[PDB]
Amino acid sequence: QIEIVFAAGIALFSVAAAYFFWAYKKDFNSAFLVSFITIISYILMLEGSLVSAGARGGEVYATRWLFYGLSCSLLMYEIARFLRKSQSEIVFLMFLTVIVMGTGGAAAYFEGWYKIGFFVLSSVAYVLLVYPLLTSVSPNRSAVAKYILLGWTGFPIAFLLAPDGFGIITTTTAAILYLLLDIFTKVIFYFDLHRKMEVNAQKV
Amino acid sequence: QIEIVFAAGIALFSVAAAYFFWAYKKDFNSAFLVSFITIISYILMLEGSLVSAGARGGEVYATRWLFYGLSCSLLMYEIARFLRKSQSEIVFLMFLTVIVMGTGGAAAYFEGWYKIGFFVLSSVAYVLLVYPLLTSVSPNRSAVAKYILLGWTGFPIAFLLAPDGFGIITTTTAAILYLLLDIFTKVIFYFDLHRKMEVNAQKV
Amino acid sequence: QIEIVFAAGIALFSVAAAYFFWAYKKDFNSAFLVSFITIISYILMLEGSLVSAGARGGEVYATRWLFYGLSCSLLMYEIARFLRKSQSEIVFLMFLTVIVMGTGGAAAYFEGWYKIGFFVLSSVAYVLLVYPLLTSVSPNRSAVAKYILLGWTGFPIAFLLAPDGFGIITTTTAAILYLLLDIFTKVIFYFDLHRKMEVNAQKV
Ligand SMILES: *C\C=C(C)/C=C/C=C(C)/C=C/C1=C(C)CCCC1(C)C
Ligand SMILES: *C\C=C(C)/C=C/C=C(C)/C=C/C1=C(C)CCCC1(C)C
Ligand SMILES: *C\C=C(C)/C=C/C=C(C)/C=C/C1=C(C)CCCC1(C)C
Ligand SMILES: CCCCCCCC/C=C\CCCCCCCC(=O)O
Ligand SMILES: CCCCCCCC/C=C\CCCCCCCC(=O)O
Ligand SMILES: CCCCCCCC/C=C\CCCCCCCC(=O)O
Ligand SMILES: CCCCCCCC/C=C\CCCCCCCC(=O)O
Ligand SMILES: CCCCCCCC/C=C\CCCCCCCC(=O)O
Ligand SMILES: CCCCCCCC/C=C\CCCCCCCC(=O)O
Ligand SMILES: CCCCCCCC/C=C\CCCCCCCC(=O)O
Ligand SMILES: CCCCCCCC/C=C\CCCCCCCC(=O)O
Ligand SMILES: CCCCCCCC/C=C\CCCCCCCC(=O)O
Repeated sequence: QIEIVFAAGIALFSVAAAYFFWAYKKDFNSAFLVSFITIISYILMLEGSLVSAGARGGEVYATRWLFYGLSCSLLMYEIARFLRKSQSEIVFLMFLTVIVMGTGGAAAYFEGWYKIGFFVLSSVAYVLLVYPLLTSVSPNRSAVAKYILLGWTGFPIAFLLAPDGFGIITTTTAAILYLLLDIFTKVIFYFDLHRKMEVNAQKV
Repeated sequence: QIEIVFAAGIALFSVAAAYFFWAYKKDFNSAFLVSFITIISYILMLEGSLVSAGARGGEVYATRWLFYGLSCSLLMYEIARFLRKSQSEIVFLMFLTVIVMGTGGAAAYFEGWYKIGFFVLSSVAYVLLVYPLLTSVSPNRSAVAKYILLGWTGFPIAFLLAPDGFGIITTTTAAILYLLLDIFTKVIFYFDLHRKMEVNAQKV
Repeated sequence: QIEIVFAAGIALFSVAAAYFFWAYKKDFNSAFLVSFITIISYILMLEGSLVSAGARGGEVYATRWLFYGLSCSLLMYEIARFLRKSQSEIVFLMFLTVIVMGTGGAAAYFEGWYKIGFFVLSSVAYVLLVYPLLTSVSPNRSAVAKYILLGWTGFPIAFLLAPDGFGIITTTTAAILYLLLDIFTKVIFYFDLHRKMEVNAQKV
């Protein structure tokens, strides 16, 4: 069952990486790297060796969150640059991004008060991560808010519902939802904003 | 017993991270990041899944040294910048710092000639790490020597005594000593030097 | 048997790191770092805890490929700078380098269609990695082609033959071949090019 979801993820991001490589300039291509890393992550989840038991008889694939530490750092780089954050602020927000994903994987893997403790830690770093973005004085703020509020913030809600958290929804339901969020935050994100982000980076 | 030490560490660095975030400029805040990472590390040590047997019936929490690879890289960044090292020298010293901590975790985890071999490797990198700092022509050298000599260099001595090394002192004694060294090198360090380091970074 | 090969590797790169540290400028010394990391990697392979079964009754030491993610990123930095790639292109190629090694370790460790899938992924990233180098308009291109074609590209061929891939050659034969390739790409590389690369970096 869930194998079909993972294979869908492998196929979609293989096509996405191929399109992003050929369609964009042969230089630093973050859209290609984000998609290529996501393929690696979906193959490892499909292989099935790093599953763990989750809430209410579900399963957890905690390497998903560890891989987001890399792929979402690339996305935060693009987002913060698009909002013309300073260099030292871009670095800071990339660090918070790694911290959010790393503690989130820990929250998914561990149990009891440790799940709760890690989830809280991750949530604090996350609030500190998105406050400077959502209150940015950049005119690009609105174009960026929709991915932060709908996509990025969709993940902790999904997590709480999934076997990663309380286990209200099944492992396959969570995985489909994670894949939709992945497509929105990693593929649509670039279809939508690639042109504006590219023009912006050339002016700074 | 040792749970009380780890919980003390979680509480102290939670308070420290909160103070450093609010008291300092809302930009790249290394003092906040160093403390936040240390919380993560103490929670993982408290959870207890990554303990291993150490010398003389003691225990080893080798993930402490792996986490120092990240948090101490941030500290070395501040220290080398404070001494006005060049950019390429700052990078070099951050690499040596990761190497020291990474091989140190290996030394703590493994046994026999491998403990000795990794300890030596870590000690060589460490000598190369601190020689340019202790012989710096910067007038900030003295302000920096005390953390290097008393705090940073306290760790390999503690390690040799602890179950990580020969096991002369118990796991709880080592942990208390590691926590004191942590407080000195990560919290007092900033109480002491934050102002001078901040003024210095604004001039370069 | 294979212990002798690993100990040869530890000894050679210990001597190489010592020569590179003393002979070159006391600044960012990538030749020293590459060799020092390779020592760490050979000691871990000698210790023997992270072996896995490979093809035709052979063994796989997959941490070799994970460590190349770090040491080869340093080499790609030098190579791309020597070819006067832009900064954003240098970063891109270092990312591809980590991806090649990381998926390569996965390919070595896993089995069946997962070995094949990861090997292909690694091979695609690798083609994208070396195409901008082999078609560079730099006059340094030829001096660089020989390490890419003979050394870097030697590894996937060796991998396919080794127990990492089809298991046509024994684990000890593969290890000797990996060590020769290591010496060529990490030690001869600098004996050959250190002067030209150093003079080049001073002009950019
Ligand atoms: C795949 C792409 C993205 C942008 C994924 C982003 C994921 C998050 C923002 C997840 C955040 C979490 C929080 C805030 C707290 C619990 C654990 C999570 C990792 C799900
Ligand atoms: C938590 C903050 C700091 C600054 C910790 C620093 C740790 C060291 C300098 C440890 C060094 C080691 C050496 C030199 C050799 C044996 C293994 C150790 C990691 C303890
Ligand atoms: C130790 C130094 C170097 C430069 C090692 C380089 C290794 C490679 C270029 C290996 C590439 C691989 C490919 C392309 C595909 C299968 C897995 C490998 C990692 C062997
Ligand atoms: C050509 C431009 C770059 C294209 C981007 C990446 C393209 C993806 C290529 C190959 C993907 C291999 C997929 C692995 C299949 C795994 C199946 C399995 O393990 O069961
Ligand atoms: C615990 C989580 C594990 C994953 C680790 C991820 C760490 C990688 C972090 C950041 C990668 C650096 C991205 C730099 C983009 C710069 C682009 C440019 O300069 O053009
Ligand atoms: C920057 C701070 C990074 C913090 C990293 C936190 C480490 C994450 C903790 C646990 C995730 C490991 C996933 C386990 C894989 C499944 C294992 C199994 O098969 O039982
Ligand atoms: C508000 C500014 C930022 C504050 C810095 C971080 C504050 C720490 C917040 C929550 C810490 C959660 C502690 C986890 C408890 C673990 C207990 C257990 O696992 O038994
Ligand atoms: C094996 C050890 C595992 C831990 C890995 C740690 C690697 C992280 C290293 C360095 C982080 C980069 C810090 C950059 C600070 C720059 C600050 C600024 O530019 O304002
Ligand atoms: C930059 C070079 C970095 C080198 C990294 C060296 C790897 C460190 C080796 C071992 C540390 C792993 C800690 C083991 C956790 C406990 C496992 C257990 O529960 O038995
Ligand atoms: C002095 C300049 C720097 C020199 C570079 C590094 C020199 C290497 C030094 C010590 C290497 C220790 C080798 C470890 C032996 C392992 C043997 C074993 O584990 O069986
Ligand atoms: C999965 C593979 C694990 C290994 C991770 C390796 C990641 C490290 C990557 C790059 C290190 C950065 C090198 C920077 C060199 C800059 C030199 C300079 O500025 O003078
Ligand atoms: C940048 C993308 C990086 C991707 C990282 C891929 C993770 C590599 C996967 C597996 C390698 C782990 C090696 C296992 C050690 C031997 C374990 C054993 O003793 O059974």
